[PDB]
Amino acid sequence: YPQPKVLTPSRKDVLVVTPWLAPIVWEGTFNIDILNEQFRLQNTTIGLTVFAIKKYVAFLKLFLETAEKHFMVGHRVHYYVFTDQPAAVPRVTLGTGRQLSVLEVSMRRMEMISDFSERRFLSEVDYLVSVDVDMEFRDHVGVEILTPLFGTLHPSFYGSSREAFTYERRPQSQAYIPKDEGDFYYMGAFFGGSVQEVQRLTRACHQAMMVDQANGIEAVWHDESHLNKYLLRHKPTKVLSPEYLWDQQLLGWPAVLRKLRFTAVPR
Amino acid sequence: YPQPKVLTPSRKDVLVVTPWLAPIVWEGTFNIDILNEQFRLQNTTIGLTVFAIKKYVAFLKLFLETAEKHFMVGHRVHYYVFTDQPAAVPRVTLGTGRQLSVLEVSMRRMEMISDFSERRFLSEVDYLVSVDVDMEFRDHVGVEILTPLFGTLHPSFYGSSREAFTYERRPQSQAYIPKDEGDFYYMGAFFGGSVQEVQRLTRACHQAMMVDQANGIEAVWHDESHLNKYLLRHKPTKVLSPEYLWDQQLLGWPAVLRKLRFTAVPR
Ligand SMILES: CCCCCCO[C@@H]1O[C@H](CO)[C@H](O)[C@H](O)[C@H]1O[C@@H]1O[C@@H](C)[C@@H](O)[C@@H](O)[C@@H]1O
Ligand SMILES: CCCCCCO[C@@H]1O[C@H](CO)[C@H](O)[C@H](O)[C@H]1O[C@@H]1O[C@@H](C)[C@@H](O)[C@@H](O)[C@@H]1O
Ligand SMILES: O=c1ccn([C@@H]2O[C@H](COP(=O)(O)OP(=O)(O)O)[C@@H](O)[C@H]2O)c(=O)[nH]1
Ligand SMILES: O=c1ccn([C@@H]2O[C@H](COP(=O)(O)OP(=O)(O)O)[C@@H](O)[C@H]2O)c(=O)[nH]1
Repeated sequence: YPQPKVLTPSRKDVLVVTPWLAPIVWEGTFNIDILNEQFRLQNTTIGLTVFAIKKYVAFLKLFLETAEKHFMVGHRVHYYVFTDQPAAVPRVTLGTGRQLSVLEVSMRRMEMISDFSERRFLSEVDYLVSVDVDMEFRDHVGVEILTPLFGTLHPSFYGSSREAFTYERRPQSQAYIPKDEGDFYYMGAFFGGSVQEVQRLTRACHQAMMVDQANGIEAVWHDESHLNKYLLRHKPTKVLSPEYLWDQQLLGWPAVLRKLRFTAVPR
Repeated sequence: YPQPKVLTPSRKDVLVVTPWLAPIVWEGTFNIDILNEQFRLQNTTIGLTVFAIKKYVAFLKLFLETAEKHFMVGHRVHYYVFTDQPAAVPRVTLGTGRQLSVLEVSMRRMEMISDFSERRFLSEVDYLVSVDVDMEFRDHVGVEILTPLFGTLHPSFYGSSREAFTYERRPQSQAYIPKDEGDFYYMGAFFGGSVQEVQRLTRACHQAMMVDQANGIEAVWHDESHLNKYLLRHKPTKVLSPEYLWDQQLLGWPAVLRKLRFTAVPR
């Protein structure tokens, strides 16, 4: 219960709020005890979707074991594993209040989250988070991320000028973003929000991808390109810092990262 | 459309986000163009309530003329003037999309906002803001403040330690806050939020004041004491800086204030 200090920035090295007043989530900006209590009072349930198709099933065991140690501990969690191999899903032991469902299955993540968010998820979960499976948790990822809509700063681009962002640059594409436009480059590997905002986003990105396909065009970075266009027009109500999406082998451990929470393991 | 810069704090002198990740609103933290568009897309209507009882009617003309120049310009605004003298309300000319209603009338602000927020306001307005009438606008006060629930940092106390906060300290009072507790000292002269959150707050503070009265007790700073207790337990989703509530004669123009927006003129 340290008293917040009005005259001392929570960080002096990084931007902790966007120009539309969305928090940018970094270590030092939040008190987890306050936040945990706010979300427990609502009995919050968090859905986490992950796709593990073909060879990617090999990633699930470490993904699930580390999510058990770091993800939303103390809160209700429902993992949704989309896989082409139901029997290759490992039996990881889960903490109390946590469950896993197997859902048997470029355009494909968006469409499938969109279909299932309109069935099951509504309904089962208050927030939906969508990540890649070839990842491991190494530190706390909790209710600090939760908000109607969020994206995550891509670890390769957070220091970049917008012209260097690998947005879709061809105006023939639904994901087109002009050269003088763009707040941030968001990574496709970590986004989420309330179920409603997630249904809206994945529905938009899936509808935009079909339009692009009917026109014989594929956005340069696929659903990530559409994600960026969607979050340009519908601004996230929190942005995660790259603590939440890192590759240490590629990028090290710079000084602005006080924690590496969710990292790549060596669409 | 300057690109937000990830590696440069929007401010280096002040805290721009609370530990529960609510934005603290200061000049330099927001782009008004982005925000104006977000709220216009929803056709947002802002209610502003002010009490002008007895001698305080003399404050209304400057209050209204300066609100016309600075308050929510470009958005729909409904002023609600609670007064004991209907005919002493000056006929200030209003910009398009803006209207004023006269409502003829310690415990009294909370109860009356609570009654009218449940009738008229619902209904008429998306957000309700409640200020004192002995004030003038001098600079921009816009949709940057709008959020489910906000309070404002009291200009006298934002540099203070919590023990020096003039919270109600007697445990016999509903407004009691213990010595080791407290985030901020909020001023009673500027609070608001969505109509629903305002109905909840004013209903809580009014019910708590009756309880205190039935027990022969009056909180040290009256409804302000209850406001602080309410915002301790139900944390605002934005905090306004003291740009939004200043007294220049008393306190000058310190360096951390880049704008004085809404000020005292020389319950
Ligand atoms: C060693 C290869 C370096 C590639 C770094 C840039 O990351 C890629 O960026 C594009 C958009 O410009 C996509 O976002 C793509 O998925 C990113 O690659 C993945 O992320 C990086 C950080 C690293 O883990 C790569 O091995 C991933 O394939
Ligand atoms: C010259 C008198 C100085 C009083 C400053 C402290 O302000 C008062 O603080 C209490 C709580 O401790 C109440 O919030 C009270 O309404 C405040 O006074 C008003 O605000 C100040 C900034 C100044 O404008 C006073 O003249 C007002 O009466
Ligand atoms: O054959 C595949 C290709 C992709 N994916 C899923 O989609 C993600 C994105 O691709 P990778 O992770 O293939 O991309 P980068 O994240 O671009 O390396 C993977 O993590 C998996 O979750 C999968 O399950 N099987
Ligand atoms: O006789 C009164 C006393 C108070 N008020 C209203 O309640 C506010 C709070 O009191 P003052 O402004 O009297 O207090 P500080 O804000 O404590 O000087 C005033 O601005 C008016 O809006 C009023 O209208 N008539």
